[PDB]
Amino acid sequence: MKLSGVELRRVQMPLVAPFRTSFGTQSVRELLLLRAVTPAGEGWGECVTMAGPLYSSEYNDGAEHVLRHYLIPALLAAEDITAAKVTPLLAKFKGHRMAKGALEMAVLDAELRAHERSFAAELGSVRDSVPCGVSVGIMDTIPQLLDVVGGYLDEGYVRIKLKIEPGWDVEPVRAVRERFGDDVLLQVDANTAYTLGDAPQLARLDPFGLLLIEQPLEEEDVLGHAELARRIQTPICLDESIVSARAAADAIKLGAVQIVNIKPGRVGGYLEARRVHDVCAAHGIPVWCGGMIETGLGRAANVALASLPNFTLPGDTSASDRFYKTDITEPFVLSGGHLPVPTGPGLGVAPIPELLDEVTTAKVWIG
Amino acid sequence: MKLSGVELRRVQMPLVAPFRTSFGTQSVRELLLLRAVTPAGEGWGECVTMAGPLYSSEYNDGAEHVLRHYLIPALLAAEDITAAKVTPLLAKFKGHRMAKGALEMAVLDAELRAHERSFAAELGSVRDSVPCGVSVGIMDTIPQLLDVVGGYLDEGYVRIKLKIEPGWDVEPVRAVRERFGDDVLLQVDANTAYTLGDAPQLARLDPFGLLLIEQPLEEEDVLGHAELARRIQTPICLDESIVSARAAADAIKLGAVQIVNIKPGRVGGYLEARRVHDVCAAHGIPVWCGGMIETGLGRAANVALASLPNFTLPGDTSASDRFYKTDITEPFVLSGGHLPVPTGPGLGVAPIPELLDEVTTAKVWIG
Amino acid sequence: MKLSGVELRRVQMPLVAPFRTSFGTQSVRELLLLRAVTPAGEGWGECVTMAGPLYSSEYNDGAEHVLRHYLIPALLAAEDITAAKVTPLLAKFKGHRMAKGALEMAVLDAELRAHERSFAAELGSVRDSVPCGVSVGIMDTIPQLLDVVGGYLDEGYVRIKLKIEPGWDVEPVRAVRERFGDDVLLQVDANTAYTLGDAPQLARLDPFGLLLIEQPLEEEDVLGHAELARRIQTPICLDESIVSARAAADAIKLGAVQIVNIKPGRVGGYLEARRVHDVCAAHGIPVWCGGMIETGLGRAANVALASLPNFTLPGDTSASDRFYKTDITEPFVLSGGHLPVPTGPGLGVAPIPELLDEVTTAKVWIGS
Amino acid sequence: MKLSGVELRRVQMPLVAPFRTSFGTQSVRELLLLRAVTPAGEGWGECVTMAGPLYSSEYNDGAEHVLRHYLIPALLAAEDITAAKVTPLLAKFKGHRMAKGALEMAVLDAELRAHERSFAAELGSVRDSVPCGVSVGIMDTIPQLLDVVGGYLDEGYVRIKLKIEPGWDVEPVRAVRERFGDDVLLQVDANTAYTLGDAPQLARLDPFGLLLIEQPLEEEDVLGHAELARRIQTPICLDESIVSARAAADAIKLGAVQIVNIKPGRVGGYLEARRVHDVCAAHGIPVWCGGMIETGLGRAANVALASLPNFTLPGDTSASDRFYKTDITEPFVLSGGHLPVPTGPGLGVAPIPELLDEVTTAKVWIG
Ligand SMILES: O=C(O)CCC(=O)N[C@@H](C(=O)O)c1ccccc1
Ligand SMILES: O=C(O)CCC(=O)N[C@@H](C(=O)O)c1ccccc1
Ligand SMILES: O=C(O)CCC(=O)N[C@@H](C(=O)O)c1ccccc1
Ligand SMILES: O=C(O)CCC(=O)N[C@@H](C(=O)O)c1ccccc1
Ligand SMILES: O=C(O)CCC(=O)N[C@@H](C(=O)O)c1ccccc1
Ligand SMILES: O=C(O)CCC(=O)N[C@@H](C(=O)O)c1ccccc1
Repeated sequence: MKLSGVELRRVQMPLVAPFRTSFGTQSVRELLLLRAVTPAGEGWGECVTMAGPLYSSEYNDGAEHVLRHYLIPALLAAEDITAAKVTPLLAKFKGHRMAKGALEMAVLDAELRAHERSFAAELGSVRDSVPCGVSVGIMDTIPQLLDVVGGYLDEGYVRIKLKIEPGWDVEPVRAVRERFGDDVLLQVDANTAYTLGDAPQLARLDPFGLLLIEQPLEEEDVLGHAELARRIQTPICLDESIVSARAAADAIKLGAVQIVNIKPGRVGGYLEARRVHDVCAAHGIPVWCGGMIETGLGRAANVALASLPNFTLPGDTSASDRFYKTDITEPFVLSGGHLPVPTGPGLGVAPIPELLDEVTTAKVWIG
Repeated sequence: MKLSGVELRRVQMPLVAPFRTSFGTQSVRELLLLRAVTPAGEGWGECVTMAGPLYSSEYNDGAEHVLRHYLIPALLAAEDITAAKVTPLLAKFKGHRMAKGALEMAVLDAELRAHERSFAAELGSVRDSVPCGVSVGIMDTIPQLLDVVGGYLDEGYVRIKLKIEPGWDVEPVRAVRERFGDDVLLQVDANTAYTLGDAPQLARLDPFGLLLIEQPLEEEDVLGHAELARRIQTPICLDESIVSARAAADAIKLGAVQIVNIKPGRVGGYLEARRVHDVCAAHGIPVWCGGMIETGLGRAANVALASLPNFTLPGDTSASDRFYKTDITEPFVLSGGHLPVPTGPGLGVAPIPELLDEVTTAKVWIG
Repeated sequence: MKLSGVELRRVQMPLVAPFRTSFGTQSVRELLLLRAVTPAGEGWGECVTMAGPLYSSEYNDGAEHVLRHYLIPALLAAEDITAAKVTPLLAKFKGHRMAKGALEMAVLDAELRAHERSFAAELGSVRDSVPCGVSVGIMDTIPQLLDVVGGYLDEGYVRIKLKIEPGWDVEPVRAVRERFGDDVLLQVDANTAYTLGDAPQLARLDPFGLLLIEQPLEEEDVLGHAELARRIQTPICLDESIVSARAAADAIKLGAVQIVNIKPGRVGGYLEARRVHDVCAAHGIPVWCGGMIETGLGRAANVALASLPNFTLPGDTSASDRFYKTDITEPFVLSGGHLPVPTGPGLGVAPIPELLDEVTTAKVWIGS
Repeated sequence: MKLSGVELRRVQMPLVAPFRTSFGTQSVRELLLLRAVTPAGEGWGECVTMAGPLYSSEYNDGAEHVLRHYLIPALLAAEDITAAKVTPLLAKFKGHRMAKGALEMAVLDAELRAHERSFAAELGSVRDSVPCGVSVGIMDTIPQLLDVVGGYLDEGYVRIKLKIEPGWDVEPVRAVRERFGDDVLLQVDANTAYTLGDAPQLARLDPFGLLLIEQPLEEEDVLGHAELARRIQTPICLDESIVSARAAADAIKLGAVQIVNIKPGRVGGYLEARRVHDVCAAHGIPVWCGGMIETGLGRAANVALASLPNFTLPGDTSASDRFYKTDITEPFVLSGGHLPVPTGPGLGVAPIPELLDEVTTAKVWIG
């Protein structure tokens, strides 16, 4: 293809209900969407950054600026463009994985739509639906939590993931296990809230049989997780630390992880995400798909990715309505705790202009 | 996709000159070809087995049999078929990687052709041509060899690989280094010729400065290799032992390999091959594409594969004329020592029937 | 004590000569400076980012935005501020080490001035002057390289570092060793230009007796460096990878590094920089001070830093004029191949108003 | 600054109640104080030695002697003295850390006061008050023990530390736990009283959930600690062994310690103490401030030190009265289980002459 230009768009989508992690509470979702334009057709990409750099150093304004000033321009300069070529084309620019992932996604959507191929096909999907878990936030009360959990449980959600923080760990856990039982698929997510010195507190979770504890320590603390792994029973799962397939291999070699959460944007794109998957598989490390409160746009692509062979645990691929009353694309609906893998070319989804325009705050053309 | 049937051909190409390995001399290459027939169109597969079981336990007739009786039927019995799904579908059958790979290859070719996608595209190529080296055999003499080598050098080949075996090691090497120089990309191939106890002998080449020594010991002797890596200077490269991406991870993790030779059929297909590439890449292990003296069909796929990012060493992607007087597809022509990546859909190449029929020794339709 | 605000200023300074590294060629320096205002007085910080994210993910516009919209506001919202408290106060924001380091730098300078203490004193200096090396970029020709190097050597620089990259490694090294001898302190810097697959080429540098080879591989590839180290004789030195004292400890443990290049901005500030020095020291790992073509402001803080006990190798603390014809503060002049550690309060230096104003491209006041 | 001279003063302070450890019983505290004099003003240093070489090889008379004849003389001989320079200036003298630490302290107090800077600012304090534990000696009776423990807990101490010794370990612990509950922060200290062979005995404490076991083995036995760590669940904490930042690094590397007690004099100074803290922090090793029964002078410096970021466990920084009915400075008074970090320049405290005079035994001036 020849890249004609990219339309960058800001979107704000209110949450159905505040979402609280160890890094804060969220009531609305500010996101960056990209529309790639080829003489041929368009492709959509979604950025996973939030407003401020709270999960990672990347943020909405930042991603926009880099895409705008550096990444888009570099691609426009390239004679012939391929989703695979994006990487090499943007290599001179250090970091900015989410931004890069979003652009590559857009490019890929367009490229595939053109070959009349689905994300699923390109990625190597082996199934037509995927089991979905849900990410439950930090509550104000336990009872509050319990209703919530129970709720999702009825919706048909397959696995329950609890955001934890110091002062919101063992109890909430103890509570769900007690009330909900021992056969619920249960795991926690610290979003880097702890330190090695908190091992004992976390060891206190040993007894509840969680599938895993996600990113207990800071992003950069790989060896620390390996140490931690040696002090707790709960399996370590890394998210933030997994910025690439190499990052994955290193962590695995170091004993710092047993399960990996794959978030495509975090790693710089769905192509790299695929690499992550294969690398983990090759080491006997199960993976699962992480979520960044995406629109049906990222949701679609993620569902496709989650259908890969090593995605052996339910991922954070909930239905549209878990967050949004109204999605910009046709909604994702939970059918028996699963989601259907899209069938059209590219993402298999596209925004409903009407809806999109309704949530668009800014727009800019880059050619 | 829906598999209509497979047609199996036996073909017999007459080698320009006999090619002597650590397992036996070669005058005519007997190959097994596959024509997968679908709704839409067809695809071609190429088996890398040989007449009999000397590089591996797989051979032309066993391959035919397994395919005919186990593999093909399994796919035929499927509803939707994708090259990715091939693996899962055949998983109950233990081993037979070359056979599976060939089958997968035929399917993929047909799938890509249907999406108007090239192999290269699908595989994530980023380069348009690839540097080619040549595999030099066991000579009966020195000058003989020194001549050939010198010969290949002339035509544009960028790297020289030298078949070795007890009694054909250090000397031959000594001679070429001597005669042709030191700034020549040179490396050897023992085809399991040695043993740990042979270490001291293989230590003998330290001096020369070879890019690597390939498969010095048995397929199964990984530890031996790592040990061996310990007792020599020349970087270990594995071929035979690398039967999969997991195999690679393991060998790497054990320090048994520094560079990996990728042979798509040996690992079960281009898809697994791509993963081997990705695995190696995540561990900083350079890869190069291994050759099985194929037609323009395996050659085209190899070339595409060889154009991936981590193929940082020239492959056994020698021109059509290196082995074959008359290929059954447009031939491959060196040019600046490179081979151009095929731009057409699927393999981007197809057999010229007369040519093909001239060589066919048998066929079978399987429906 | 309590932050009054911070002035963000953009500055553009022409290099006396274009500087080329594996990531490109620079003919001008675009910097971000900070003037922090406190009741006790003002302090100056210098950010080490460049125009685009080529050495790292951080860049001028990015740093300015984050400072402006997150970091400054956060310090302004505090009741009390100390350079030390800067880190915890800004910890909720991931990364942006360069930006944070510049901000902590400005606070620390104001703070130190208020106590009439110099950065050197604060950091634990033990020496009054420091041996200086020079960082030489990639040339068009060798002869060209040979001259430049010859000139520096003449100026009295104690060590030569050569920027390298694929296609500009062994030769240039050979050439210089050839021409200037084996007694000269010589080292190279790839700025991540290589990969593990390149070991053999790198192993070719073995014979030159280099002090070290700096950041051959990518920033995130620590294990590869440990592996590389096993493959080559030249000592590995890391720059880009060392983003903190913990990063240094980890690389050290993993045997990925033998010598550490310390860059205050890269690690998030002078305070963290001291910690890295200390951690290295505790592990028997020598350190040296890196440079980012700073104005006299960062140069001064660097000189102070580089006077610390474990900085046992000449650093990238060249005289002002190696890059700038006209520096914005009193210039740093080499004497006997050394630079004197500054003696006044804070940085011990300050910009000359007219000089600064002349290179200033933009300025903004960030107050509550 | 230039050092004019130093006044070395012997002081003896009676304890509110005798203090028994594995190396003995303390009824009266014999200290050494330093009053540094510089052209500008003075600074006070406190040495942690005791009368005899029972905790370490250093003792009051030895300290005074080395200071008089070697240390002080070396500082007087320098033209420019800075706290930082004390080290390099005293480097030729092997050992004598506590004595060097005392001198550094006095110099640093003068130096900081000159700049009107507190020890806390200099050290890098992040907090204004610190949570306090208390060290409880060996009792004759368990009941005597519970009484004492309940008293301290009643005063608001945040943590209980018990001196243990063969014949006084499990029982004492079992009892406090029984009596006071599982929620109390409880740890123990052997002051090197056991041997590797005593492992089964120590393992007997595992059930009790102690925070740590402090210095179970002899000072020089690092490897032994590493081994012991293997046989017991209680986390190992080192005191005696940690004579410096490098020692901490080494011990950490050898797996001999999980938590480090930092004692400024032990390591040769508050400056070195800061380095230890930093080294530990970089390795994820929590630290806490150790106590030596100091006067308000050392108490003051310790409280400032303990307010550093990686002091994430309560230290042996009890209220003045825990030992002394009448301290020589303004007293430290426990508040909400905490002590406030001093705000003045240097120590932020000074001796009350009148008081100081009463407890002074000897005094000399070194000029
Ligand atoms: O289900 C989802 O899409 C969100 C699940 C989730 O926990 N996402 C968290 C995360 O830290 O992983 C998140 C959301 C948005 C932005 C950053 C982080
Ligand atoms: O096919 C080529 O271009 C080179 C041939 C080659 O060296 N491969 C050899 C091998 O043993 O690796 C081979 C050829 C044919 C069959 C088996 C093996
Ligand atoms: O801060 C401002 O008010 C203007 C500067 C600004 O917007 N910086 C932007 C930009 O869009 O130009 C930016 C740069 C880098 C990162 C994020 C945003
Ligand atoms: O400042 C100096 O004296 C030499 C500067 C130097 O070599 N720094 C390079 C580097 O990669 O280390 C640099 C300068 C500016 C910005 C980034 C990097
Ligand atoms: O032993 C004696 O009583 C006479 C010598 C003596 O006091 N030794 C002193 C000293 O003060 O000179 C001393 C030396 C070494 C250690 C402690 C004290
Ligand atoms: O709280 C305090 O100040 C004393 C705590 C303590 O146990 N100190 C002991 C020790 O073994 O650490 C001690 C006191 C005085 C002298 C030596 C050792």
